[PDB]
Amino acid sequence: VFLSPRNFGGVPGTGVDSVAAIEAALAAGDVDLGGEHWFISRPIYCVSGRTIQNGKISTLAAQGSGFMAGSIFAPGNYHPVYVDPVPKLACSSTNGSATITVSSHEFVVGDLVRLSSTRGIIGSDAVLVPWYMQLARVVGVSGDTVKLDAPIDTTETLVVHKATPAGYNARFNKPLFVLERATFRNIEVDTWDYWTADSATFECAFEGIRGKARSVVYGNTFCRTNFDNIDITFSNKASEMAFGSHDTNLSNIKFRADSQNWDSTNSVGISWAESGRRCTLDNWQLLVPQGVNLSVLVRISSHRDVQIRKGFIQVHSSSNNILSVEHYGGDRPPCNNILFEDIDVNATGAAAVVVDVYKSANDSAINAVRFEGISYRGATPSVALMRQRGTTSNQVTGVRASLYSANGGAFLVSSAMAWDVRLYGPGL
Repeated sequence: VFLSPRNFGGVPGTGVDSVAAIEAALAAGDVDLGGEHWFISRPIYCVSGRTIQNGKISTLAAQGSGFMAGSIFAPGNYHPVYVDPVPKLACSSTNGSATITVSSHEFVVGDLVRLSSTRGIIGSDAVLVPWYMQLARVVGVSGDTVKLDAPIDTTETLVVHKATPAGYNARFNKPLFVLERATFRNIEVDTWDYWTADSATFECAFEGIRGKARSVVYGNTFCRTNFDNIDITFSNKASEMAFGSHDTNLSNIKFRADSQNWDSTNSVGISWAESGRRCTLDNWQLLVPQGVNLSVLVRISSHRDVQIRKGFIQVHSSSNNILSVEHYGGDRPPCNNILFEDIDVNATGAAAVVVDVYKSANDSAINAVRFEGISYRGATPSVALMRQRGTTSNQVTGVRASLYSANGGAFLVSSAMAWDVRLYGPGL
Protein backbone atom coordinates (compact mmCIF):
# COMPACT_ATOMS: atom_id res chain seq x y z
CA VAL A 1 0.00 0.00 0.00
CA PHE A 2 2.32 2.77 1.37
CA LEU A 3 6.06 2.21 0.42
CA SER A 4 7.80 1.44 -2.95
CA PRO A 5 10.80 -0.92 -3.46
CA ARG A 6 12.27 2.10 -5.39
CA ASN A 7 12.61 3.77 -1.89
CA PHE A 8 14.98 0.81 -0.93
CA GLY A 9 17.07 0.87 -4.18
CA GLY A 10 14.72 -1.44 -6.23
CA VAL A 11 14.89 -1.07 -10.08
CA PRO A 12 11.92 -2.37 -12.12
CA GLY A 13 11.49 -2.97 -15.86
CA THR A 14 15.15 -3.78 -16.83
CA GLY A 15 15.50 -7.43 -15.68
CA VAL A 16 17.75 -6.63 -12.65
CA ASP A 17 17.17 -8.37 -9.26
CA SER A 18 14.99 -6.38 -6.79
CA VAL A 19 14.30 -9.17 -4.16
CA ALA A 20 16.41 -7.47 -1.46
CA ALA A 21 14.71 -4.09 -2.12
CA ILE A 22 11.18 -5.69 -1.85
CA GLU A 23 12.13 -7.52 1.37
CA ALA A 24 13.62 -4.23 2.76
CA ALA A 25 10.29 -2.36 2.12
CA LEU A 26 8.32 -5.35 3.53
CA ALA A 27 10.33 -4.90 6.81
CA ALA A 28 9.43 -1.13 6.85
CA GLY A 29 5.76 -1.32 5.80
CA ASP A 30 3.10 -2.17 3.23
CA VAL A 31 4.42 -2.33 -0.37
CA ASP A 32 2.87 -0.86 -3.56
CA LEU A 33 4.69 -2.18 -6.67
CA GLY A 34 3.57 0.99 -8.55
CA GLY A 35 1.95 -1.06 -11.37
CA GLU A 36 5.56 -1.76 -12.58
CA HIS A 37 7.36 -5.04 -13.55
CA TRP A 38 9.70 -6.45 -10.84
CA PHE A 39 12.35 -9.19 -11.29
CA ILE A 40 13.46 -11.46 -8.39
CA SER A 41 16.40 -13.96 -8.24
CA ARG A 42 14.54 -16.04 -5.56
CA PRO A 43 11.16 -16.04 -3.72
CA ILE A 44 10.22 -12.99 -1.66
CA TYR A 45 10.22 -13.99 2.05
CA CYS A 46 6.94 -12.49 3.30
CA VAL A 47 6.43 -10.48 6.55
CA SER A 48 3.45 -10.99 8.92
CA GLY A 49 0.93 -8.12 8.92
CA ARG A 50 2.02 -6.75 5.48
CA THR A 51 0.09 -6.01 2.27
CA ILE A 52 1.89 -6.32 -1.08
CA GLN A 53 -0.06 -5.04 -4.09
CA ASN A 54 -0.29 -3.58 -7.57
CA GLY A 55 2.41 -4.92 -9.93
CA LYS A 56 4.02 -7.84 -11.85
CA ILE A 57 6.75 -10.17 -10.47
CA SER A 58 8.87 -12.44 -12.77
CA THR A 59 11.54 -14.94 -11.58
CA LEU A 60 15.11 -14.57 -13.01
CA ALA A 61 15.92 -18.22 -12.04
CA ALA A 62 16.50 -20.76 -14.90
CA GLN A 63 13.91 -23.58 -15.27
CA GLY A 64 15.41 -26.58 -13.32
CA SER A 65 17.39 -24.26 -10.94
CA GLY A 66 15.98 -26.61 -8.21
CA PHE A 67 12.68 -26.86 -6.24
CA MET A 68 11.27 -23.41 -5.24
CA ALA A 69 14.15 -21.59 -7.12
CA GLY A 70 11.54 -20.03 -9.50
CA SER A 71 8.87 -19.35 -6.78
CA ILE A 72 7.49 -15.76 -6.35
CA PHE A 73 6.70 -15.89 -2.58
CA ALA A 74 7.54 -17.91 0.53
CA PRO A 75 4.24 -17.01 2.36
CA GLY A 76 5.54 -19.00 5.28
CA ASN A 77 7.81 -21.98 4.38
CA TYR A 78 6.42 -25.17 6.04
CA HIS A 79 7.45 -28.48 4.44
CA PRO A 80 6.91 -31.74 6.40
CA VAL A 81 10.74 -32.40 6.55
CA TYR A 82 11.46 -29.08 8.40
CA VAL A 83 8.37 -29.45 10.68
CA ASP A 84 9.32 -33.06 11.64
CA PRO A 85 12.41 -32.30 13.85
CA VAL A 86 10.70 -29.41 15.77
CA PRO A 87 10.36 -30.69 19.37
CA LYS A 88 6.62 -30.96 20.23
CA LEU A 89 5.13 -31.14 23.79
CA ALA A 90 2.48 -33.68 24.96
CA CYS A 91 -0.83 -31.98 25.82
CA SER A 92 -4.31 -32.96 27.08
CA SER A 93 -7.16 -31.87 24.80
CA THR A 94 -10.88 -32.73 24.42
CA ASN A 95 -12.89 -32.96 21.13
CA GLY A 96 -15.11 -29.78 21.05
CA SER A 97 -12.94 -27.83 23.59
CA ALA A 98 -10.61 -24.80 22.98
CA THR A 99 -8.75 -25.65 26.27
CA ILE A 100 -5.47 -27.67 26.42
CA THR A 101 -3.10 -28.55 29.31
CA VAL A 102 0.69 -28.54 28.44
CA SER A 103 3.34 -29.16 31.19
CA SER A 104 6.33 -26.75 30.96
CA HIS A 105 5.09 -24.82 27.83
CA GLU A 106 6.42 -21.27 27.04
CA PHE A 107 3.35 -19.98 25.12
CA VAL A 108 2.29 -16.34 25.76
CA VAL A 109 -1.16 -14.81 24.85
CA GLY A 110 -1.13 -13.95 21.08
CA ASP A 111 1.31 -16.77 20.09
CA LEU A 112 0.16 -18.85 17.11
CA VAL A 113 0.65 -22.62 18.01
CA ARG A 114 0.47 -25.84 15.95
CA LEU A 115 -1.52 -28.79 17.34
CA SER A 116 -0.86 -32.17 15.64
CA SER A 117 -1.74 -35.85 16.31
CA THR A 118 1.09 -38.41 16.84
CA ARG A 119 -1.18 -40.71 14.79
CA GLY A 120 -0.58 -40.25 11.04
CA ILE A 121 1.15 -41.87 8.01
CA ILE A 122 4.71 -41.55 6.66
CA GLY A 123 4.08 -39.61 3.46
CA SER A 124 5.86 -38.50 0.30
CA ASP A 125 8.53 -36.62 2.31
CA ALA A 126 9.24 -39.84 4.27
CA VAL A 127 7.99 -38.00 7.44
CA LEU A 128 4.79 -38.02 9.60
CA VAL A 129 1.65 -36.58 8.04
CA PRO A 130 -0.53 -36.28 11.16
CA TRP A 131 -4.14 -37.56 11.07
CA TYR A 132 -5.03 -34.09 12.53
CA MET A 133 -3.38 -30.64 12.23
CA GLN A 134 -4.57 -27.19 13.46
CA LEU A 135 -3.07 -23.70 13.75
CA ALA A 136 -4.82 -21.59 16.47
CA ARG A 137 -3.93 -18.45 18.48
CA VAL A 138 -3.38 -18.57 22.31
CA VAL A 139 -5.97 -16.21 23.97
CA GLY A 140 -5.33 -17.25 27.64
CA VAL A 141 -2.51 -18.79 29.77
CA SER A 142 -2.49 -19.66 33.52
CA GLY A 143 0.16 -22.23 34.57
CA ASP A 144 -0.26 -25.31 32.27
CA THR A 145 -3.78 -24.10 31.20
CA VAL A 146 -3.76 -22.73 27.60
CA LYS A 147 -6.92 -21.24 25.92
CA LEU A 148 -7.29 -21.12 22.10
CA ASP A 149 -9.41 -18.97 19.71
CA ALA A 150 -10.87 -22.21 18.17
CA PRO A 151 -11.95 -25.65 19.44
CA ILE A 152 -10.03 -28.90 18.84
CA ASP A 153 -12.13 -31.06 16.42
CA THR A 154 -10.59 -34.53 17.14
CA THR A 155 -10.43 -37.13 19.95
CA GLU A 156 -6.84 -37.93 18.78
CA THR A 157 -3.85 -37.45 21.18
CA LEU A 158 -2.10 -34.21 20.13
CA VAL A 159 1.28 -32.57 20.75
CA VAL A 160 1.84 -28.78 20.36
CA HIS A 161 4.66 -26.34 19.45
CA LYS A 162 5.08 -22.68 18.48
CA ALA A 163 3.90 -22.25 14.83
CA THR A 164 7.08 -20.14 14.30
CA PRO A 165 9.60 -22.03 16.54
CA ALA A 166 12.81 -19.93 17.04
CA GLY A 167 16.09 -21.75 16.15
CA TYR A 168 14.52 -24.11 13.51
CA ASN A 169 15.29 -23.61 9.79
CA ALA A 170 13.57 -24.72 6.57
CA ARG A 171 14.70 -24.54 2.89
CA PHE A 172 17.82 -22.35 2.15
CA ASN A 173 18.46 -22.35 5.98
CA LYS A 174 15.80 -19.59 6.40
CA PRO A 175 13.89 -19.75 9.72
CA LEU A 176 10.75 -21.99 9.85
CA PHE A 177 7.70 -19.67 9.96
CA VAL A 178 3.96 -19.22 9.40
CA LEU A 179 2.96 -15.95 7.63
CA GLU A 180 0.25 -14.14 9.70
CA ARG A 181 -2.34 -11.49 8.69
CA ALA A 182 -0.69 -10.71 5.32
CA THR A 183 -2.51 -9.64 2.12
CA PHE A 184 -1.51 -10.03 -1.56
CA ARG A 185 -3.60 -7.84 -3.99
CA ASN A 186 -3.59 -7.30 -7.81
CA ILE A 187 -0.27 -9.14 -8.52
CA GLU A 188 0.70 -10.72 -11.88
CA VAL A 189 3.03 -13.73 -11.38
CA ASP A 190 5.37 -14.98 -14.19
CA THR A 191 7.33 -18.17 -13.41
CA TRP A 192 7.89 -21.74 -14.65
CA ASP A 193 7.81 -22.84 -10.98
CA TYR A 194 5.21 -23.00 -8.17
CA TRP A 195 4.46 -19.30 -7.56
CA THR A 196 4.31 -20.63 -3.96
CA ALA A 197 6.03 -23.98 -3.09
CA ASP A 198 6.81 -24.25 0.67
CA SER A 199 4.29 -22.09 2.56
CA ALA A 200 2.27 -21.83 5.73
CA THR A 201 -0.40 -19.07 6.25
CA PHE A 202 -2.78 -17.99 9.05
CA GLU A 203 -5.45 -15.30 8.43
CA CYS A 204 -3.92 -14.38 5.02
CA ALA A 205 -5.69 -13.12 1.87
CA PHE A 206 -4.73 -13.55 -1.82
CA GLU A 207 -6.99 -11.25 -3.91
CA GLY A 208 -6.45 -10.51 -7.63
CA ILE A 209 -3.67 -12.96 -8.59
CA ARG A 210 -3.18 -13.56 -12.33
CA GLY A 211 -0.47 -14.78 -14.72
CA LYS A 212 1.51 -18.00 -15.40
CA ALA A 213 3.01 -20.64 -13.03
CA ARG A 214 3.31 -24.44 -12.54
CA SER A 215 0.22 -24.15 -10.24
CA VAL A 216 -2.88 -22.07 -9.38
CA VAL A 217 -3.44 -22.73 -5.62
CA TYR A 218 -0.62 -24.93 -4.30
CA GLY A 219 1.17 -25.13 -0.95
CA ASN A 220 1.32 -26.46 2.59
CA THR A 221 -0.69 -25.38 5.67
CA PHE A 222 -3.02 -22.71 4.24
CA CYS A 223 -5.03 -21.88 7.43
CA ARG A 224 -7.87 -19.31 7.85
CA THR A 225 -6.77 -18.12 4.36
CA ASN A 226 -8.92 -16.80 1.45
CA PHE A 227 -7.97 -17.04 -2.27
CA ASP A 228 -10.26 -14.82 -4.38
CA ASN A 229 -10.09 -13.85 -8.10
CA ILE A 230 -7.17 -16.17 -9.00
CA ASP A 231 -6.78 -16.49 -12.79
CA ILE A 232 -3.52 -18.38 -13.64
CA THR A 233 -2.34 -20.33 -16.76
CA PHE A 234 -0.77 -23.42 -15.09
CA SER A 235 1.68 -26.01 -16.52
CA ASN A 236 1.40 -28.97 -14.06
CA LYS A 237 -1.09 -28.83 -11.06
CA ALA A 238 -4.41 -26.92 -10.63
CA SER A 239 -4.52 -27.15 -6.77
CA GLU A 240 -3.10 -29.09 -3.84
CA MET A 241 -3.54 -27.78 -0.27
CA ALA A 242 -1.36 -30.13 1.81
CA PHE A 243 0.10 -30.55 5.35
CA GLY A 244 -3.08 -29.74 7.32
CA SER A 245 -4.63 -26.81 5.35
CA HIS A 246 -7.91 -25.85 7.13
CA ASP A 247 -10.67 -23.16 7.15
CA THR A 248 -9.34 -21.94 3.73
CA ASN A 249 -11.69 -20.62 0.99
CA LEU A 250 -11.05 -20.39 -2.82
CA SER A 251 -13.52 -18.24 -4.84
CA ASN A 252 -13.61 -16.85 -8.42
CA ILE A 253 -10.80 -19.24 -9.57
CA LYS A 254 -9.86 -19.79 -13.27
CA PHE A 255 -7.53 -22.83 -13.59
CA ARG A 256 -6.40 -22.48 -17.27
CA ALA A 257 -4.11 -25.43 -18.29
CA ASP A 258 -1.08 -24.23 -20.36
CA SER A 259 -0.96 -26.03 -23.80
CA GLN A 260 2.46 -24.58 -24.89
CA ASN A 261 4.24 -25.18 -21.49
CA TRP A 262 2.25 -28.28 -20.32
CA ASP A 263 4.24 -30.75 -18.18
CA SER A 264 2.43 -34.16 -18.44
CA THR A 265 4.72 -35.89 -15.84
CA ASN A 266 2.78 -36.06 -12.50
CA SER A 267 0.00 -33.68 -13.84
CA VAL A 268 -2.66 -32.93 -11.14
CA GLY A 269 -6.15 -31.42 -11.46
CA ILE A 270 -7.70 -30.36 -8.10
CA SER A 271 -6.26 -32.93 -5.65
CA TRP A 272 -6.91 -32.36 -1.89
CA ALA A 273 -5.10 -34.60 0.66
CA GLU A 274 -2.80 -34.49 3.81
CA SER A 275 -5.58 -34.10 6.44
CA GLY A 276 -7.35 -30.90 5.22
CA ARG A 277 -10.54 -29.71 7.01
CA ARG A 278 -13.22 -27.05 6.15
CA CYS A 279 -11.73 -26.13 2.73
CA THR A 280 -14.13 -24.70 0.09
CA LEU A 281 -13.90 -23.92 -3.65
CA ASP A 282 -16.77 -21.78 -5.03
CA ASN A 283 -17.32 -20.17 -8.46
CA TRP A 284 -14.48 -21.61 -10.63
CA GLN A 285 -13.46 -22.91 -14.09
CA LEU A 286 -11.00 -25.71 -14.98
CA LEU A 287 -10.19 -25.20 -18.71
CA VAL A 288 -8.00 -27.97 -20.25
CA PRO A 289 -7.26 -27.05 -23.88
CA GLN A 290 -6.65 -29.39 -26.87
CA GLY A 291 -3.34 -31.34 -26.53
CA VAL A 292 -3.46 -31.46 -22.68
CA ASN A 293 -4.82 -34.55 -20.81
CA LEU A 294 -5.47 -34.52 -17.01
CA SER A 295 -6.36 -38.09 -15.92
CA VAL A 296 -8.24 -36.91 -12.74
CA LEU A 297 -9.92 -33.48 -12.65
CA VAL A 298 -11.18 -33.22 -9.03
CA ARG A 299 -10.23 -35.75 -6.35
CA ILE A 300 -10.54 -35.68 -2.56
CA SER A 301 -8.36 -38.07 -0.54
CA SER A 302 -7.70 -37.18 3.16
CA HIS A 303 -9.88 -34.03 3.31
CA ARG A 304 -13.08 -33.57 5.39
CA ASP A 305 -15.79 -30.86 5.67
CA VAL A 306 -15.30 -30.01 1.96
CA GLN A 307 -17.54 -27.93 -0.35
CA ILE A 308 -16.85 -27.65 -4.12
CA ARG A 309 -19.62 -25.45 -5.67
CA LYS A 310 -20.52 -23.40 -8.82
CA GLY A 311 -17.99 -25.15 -11.12
CA PHE A 312 -17.50 -25.24 -14.89
CA ILE A 313 -15.14 -27.90 -16.35
CA GLN A 314 -14.27 -28.03 -20.11
CA VAL A 315 -11.74 -30.74 -21.26
CA HIS A 316 -10.62 -31.41 -24.88
CA SER A 317 -9.74 -35.13 -24.37
CA SER A 318 -11.33 -38.62 -23.74
CA SER A 319 -11.26 -41.18 -20.84
CA ASN A 320 -10.92 -38.52 -18.07
CA ASN A 321 -12.08 -39.28 -14.48
CA ILE A 322 -14.08 -36.13 -13.47
CA LEU A 323 -15.16 -36.11 -9.79
CA SER A 324 -13.62 -38.56 -7.33
CA VAL A 325 -13.71 -39.29 -3.59
CA GLU A 326 -11.07 -41.93 -2.61
CA HIS A 327 -9.76 -43.23 0.79
CA TYR A 328 -6.68 -45.59 1.14
CA GLY A 329 -7.43 -46.35 4.87
CA GLY A 330 -4.67 -46.76 7.50
CA ASP A 331 -4.11 -43.61 9.68
CA ARG A 332 -5.66 -41.22 7.10
CA PRO A 333 -8.48 -39.09 8.58
CA PRO A 334 -11.84 -39.96 6.97
CA CYS A 335 -13.26 -38.43 3.75
CA ASN A 336 -16.43 -37.20 5.61
CA ASN A 337 -18.94 -34.41 4.72
CA ILE A 338 -17.94 -33.73 1.08
CA LEU A 339 -20.36 -31.69 -1.05
CA PHE A 340 -19.93 -31.23 -4.79
CA GLU A 341 -22.77 -28.87 -5.89
CA ASP A 342 -23.69 -27.31 -9.28
CA ILE A 343 -20.78 -28.59 -11.47
CA ASP A 344 -21.15 -28.38 -15.28
CA VAL A 345 -18.67 -30.74 -17.05
CA ASN A 346 -18.07 -30.51 -20.85
CA ALA A 347 -15.89 -33.18 -22.59
CA THR A 348 -15.10 -33.22 -26.37
CA GLY A 349 -14.20 -36.91 -25.92
CA ALA A 350 -16.17 -39.30 -23.68
CA ALA A 351 -15.40 -39.36 -19.90
CA ALA A 352 -14.30 -42.72 -18.39
CA VAL A 353 -16.08 -42.17 -15.02
CA VAL A 354 -17.97 -38.89 -14.14
CA VAL A 355 -18.66 -39.59 -10.40
CA ASP A 356 -16.33 -42.07 -8.57
CA VAL A 357 -16.35 -43.23 -4.90
CA TYR A 358 -13.55 -45.70 -4.09
CA LYS A 359 -12.72 -47.51 -0.80
CA SER A 360 -9.33 -49.21 -1.50
CA ALA A 361 -9.15 -51.03 1.93
CA ASN A 362 -11.11 -52.79 4.71
CA ASP A 363 -10.51 -49.72 6.98
CA SER A 364 -11.20 -47.00 4.26
CA ALA A 365 -13.71 -44.38 5.56
CA ILE A 366 -15.90 -42.34 3.13
CA ASN A 367 -19.15 -40.86 4.66
CA ALA A 368 -21.74 -38.10 3.90
CA VAL A 369 -20.64 -37.64 0.24
CA ARG A 370 -23.14 -35.83 -2.07
CA PHE A 371 -22.81 -35.01 -5.83
CA GLU A 372 -25.68 -32.51 -6.38
CA GLY A 373 -26.48 -30.76 -9.70
CA ILE A 374 -23.73 -32.50 -11.76
CA SER A 375 -24.33 -31.84 -15.52
CA TYR A 376 -22.20 -33.96 -17.89
CA ARG A 377 -22.25 -32.65 -21.51
CA GLY A 378 -20.52 -35.20 -23.82
CA ALA A 379 -20.63 -38.78 -25.20
CA THR A 380 -21.95 -41.66 -22.99
CA PRO A 381 -19.14 -42.46 -20.45
CA SER A 382 -16.85 -45.41 -21.54
CA VAL A 383 -16.78 -46.93 -17.96
CA ALA A 384 -19.49 -45.17 -15.85
CA LEU A 385 -21.70 -42.11 -15.26
CA MET A 386 -21.34 -43.12 -11.57
CA ARG A 387 -19.28 -45.87 -9.85
CA GLN A 388 -19.18 -46.90 -6.16
CA ARG A 389 -16.64 -49.57 -4.96
CA GLY A 390 -16.15 -50.78 -1.35
CA THR A 391 -15.05 -54.16 0.12
CA THR A 392 -17.46 -56.95 1.35
CA SER A 393 -16.73 -55.97 5.01
CA ASN A 394 -16.30 -52.18 4.22
CA GLN A 395 -19.16 -51.13 1.89
CA VAL A 396 -19.61 -47.68 0.34
CA THR A 397 -22.90 -46.54 2.00
CA GLY A 398 -25.15 -43.46 2.14
CA VAL A 399 -23.88 -41.75 -1.09
CA ARG A 400 -26.24 -39.21 -2.72
CA ALA A 401 -26.28 -37.70 -6.24
CA SER A 402 -28.37 -35.62 -8.71
CA LEU A 403 -27.01 -36.11 -12.26
CA TYR A 404 -28.02 -34.49 -15.60
CA SER A 405 -26.51 -36.69 -18.42
CA ALA A 406 -28.20 -36.36 -21.90
CA ASN A 407 -26.26 -39.47 -23.15
CA GLY A 408 -27.00 -41.43 -19.90
CA GLY A 409 -24.24 -43.89 -18.78
CA ALA A 410 -23.53 -47.05 -16.65
CA PHE A 411 -24.35 -47.14 -12.90
CA LEU A 412 -21.54 -49.42 -11.54
CA VAL A 413 -21.74 -50.64 -7.89
CA SER A 414 -19.33 -53.09 -6.18
CA SER A 415 -19.78 -53.61 -2.39
CA ALA A 416 -21.92 -50.42 -2.18
CA MET A 417 -25.42 -49.93 -0.67
CA ALA A 418 -27.98 -47.40 0.61
CA TRP A 419 -27.32 -44.84 -2.22
CA ASP A 420 -29.99 -42.36 -3.51
CA VAL A 421 -29.22 -41.19 -7.08
CA ARG A 422 -31.66 -39.11 -9.18
CA LEU A 423 -31.09 -38.91 -12.96
CA TYR A 424 -32.68 -36.05 -14.95
CA GLY A 425 -32.93 -35.75 -18.76
CA PRO A 426 -32.86 -32.35 -20.55
CA GLY A 427 -36.14 -30.33 -20.89
CA LEU A 428 -37.02 -30.49 -17.12
